[PDB]
Amino acid sequence: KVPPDVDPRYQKFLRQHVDADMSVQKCDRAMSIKKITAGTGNDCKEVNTFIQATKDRITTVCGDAGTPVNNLFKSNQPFPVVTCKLKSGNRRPNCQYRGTSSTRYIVLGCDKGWPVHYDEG
Repeated sequence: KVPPDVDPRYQKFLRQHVDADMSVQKCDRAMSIKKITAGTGNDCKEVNTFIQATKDRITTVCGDAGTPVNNLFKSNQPFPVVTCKLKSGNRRPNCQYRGTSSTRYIVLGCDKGWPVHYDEG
């Protein structure tokens, strides 16, 4: 069970940042179907990364496999990611993205062992 004061944030993190089958060509449809906007309302979110891994493995960053960095937690090894960056458009549905796949040490906000935030950098 995820605690209830953590569950809303954790579910939003999964939706916005966890997708093992993501790819660079899917940025537009992923941002659209997961309804990822700039906080409340309909502006096009500028940057959003999808970590290409399972939720359980990513959650280990908040557990045994992560290290503290400031108030967040950094993976002990690179993770595969696809970053979607807004190329044009101001509000849904006109958002257009360019995707880049890369590998990097990911930094997460964690709460009671669950991931609740992704640090884009």
